[PDB]
Amino acid sequence: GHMVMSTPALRPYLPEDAAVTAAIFVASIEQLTADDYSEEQQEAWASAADDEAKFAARLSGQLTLIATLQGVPVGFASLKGPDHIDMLYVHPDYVGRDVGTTLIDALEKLAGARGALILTVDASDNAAEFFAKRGYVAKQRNTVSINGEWLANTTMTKSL
Ligand SMILES: CC(=O)SCCNC(=O)CCNC(=O)[C@H](O)C(C)(C)COP(=O)(O)OP(=O)(O)OC[C@H]1O[C@@H](n2cnc3c(N)ncnc32)[C@H](O)[C@@H]1OP(=O)(O)O
Repeated sequence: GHMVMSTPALRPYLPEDAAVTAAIFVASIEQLTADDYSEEQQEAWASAADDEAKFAARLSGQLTLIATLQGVPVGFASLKGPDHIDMLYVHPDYVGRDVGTTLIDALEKLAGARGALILTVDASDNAAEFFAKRGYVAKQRNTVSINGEWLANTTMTKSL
């Protein structure tokens, strides 16, 4: 037997959500990535929320959904263009609750409804297994340069 999770509510990202989104993003990175990323890597990755206008522009100019529980934002994800999973960040206090899964299902429905046949994500090493269990297949190991740091990830694709 297994526990049955509730599905969180999802709503589009609003300009007023700028700060809570940046807060979920940095807390998710700090607290959930230690086994695959060193102190300095995590700091460069998180530092993206530093440029507030540009962090908010990336969100507002993409298809960005916010997961809520009791109306409190606990996670968000972002589709870029037709077929890129650009962002997936669940607050560290709310992981293991099918928030990530709910968010990603919404992005795949949204992307299918836009023509896309092959969804793609550059998955962080800690989220690699998560994506693989949902039919994403590792295609290419990469390094990304972020704020003067190098961080590994893997391009993984899913047929819709
Ligand atoms: C492009 C990008 O943005 S990639 C970068 C991705 N982001 C990050 O790495 C930031 C740090 N990480 C995170 O924020 C999160 O760990 C995420 C986003 C990867 C996933 O968020 P979560 O809400 O924990 O995902 P969710 O709960 O749907 O599933 C995670 C696991 O918990 C499990 N789970 C869910 N509910 C339960 C439960 N009641 N009992 C046991 N296990 C459970 C799922 O089976 C799943 O297993 P898997 O890892 O084998 O797939």
